[PDB]
Amino acid sequence: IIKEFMRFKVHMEGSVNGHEFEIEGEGEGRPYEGTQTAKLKVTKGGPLPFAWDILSFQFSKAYVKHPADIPDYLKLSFPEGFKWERVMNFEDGGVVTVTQDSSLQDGEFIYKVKLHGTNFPSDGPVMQKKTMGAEASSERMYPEDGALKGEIKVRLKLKDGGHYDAEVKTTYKAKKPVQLPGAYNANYKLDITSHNEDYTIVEQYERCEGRHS
Repeated sequence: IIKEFMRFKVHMEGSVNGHEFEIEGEGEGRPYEGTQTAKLKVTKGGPLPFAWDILSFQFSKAYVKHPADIPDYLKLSFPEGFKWERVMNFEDGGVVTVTQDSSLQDGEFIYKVKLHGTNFPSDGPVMQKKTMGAEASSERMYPEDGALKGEIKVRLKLKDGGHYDAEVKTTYKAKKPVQLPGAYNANYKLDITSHNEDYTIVEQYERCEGRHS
């Protein structure tokens, strides 16, 4: 059962342009309201020599507000949970892939994330830490191959004005047969609410809701 108030624990193992790191975090939210907050700590390989923003999106689709007529496929997947795999193709050739496992243990969501980032130019906004958060985006959700798929055009803001984009494609798959919905949009807004100087401690907030096309 997905309660009104839920905590989660996350562990990420990653590598960006060869730089290895581990992140440990915890968060909380209101799964039926579509709101959540997380506190992330770089536990290995800190400080990171790249933009935190490429990581921010990988830290929770069980906290998406759904209208009653759209089956909440990823909430229904629990206690077993679900798995997701993502590819983010950046406009300057940088590529990120993420594999994730979500489960429910002792009344809390447990997230296990693996991330690879490569081919970011040495002089690009990611490696030069020139990003300044993300614009609100809309993910186009649609069923296919017995899984839920999502497509997003992510727009990262640049510190001196201007944008830095990526094409994001994700597959979300429940660990048991649970009701897949028809096509729809999930509107996101993700904010970095606070960080220390070298981004080794970061707090994020997110609000997401599913809407009919």
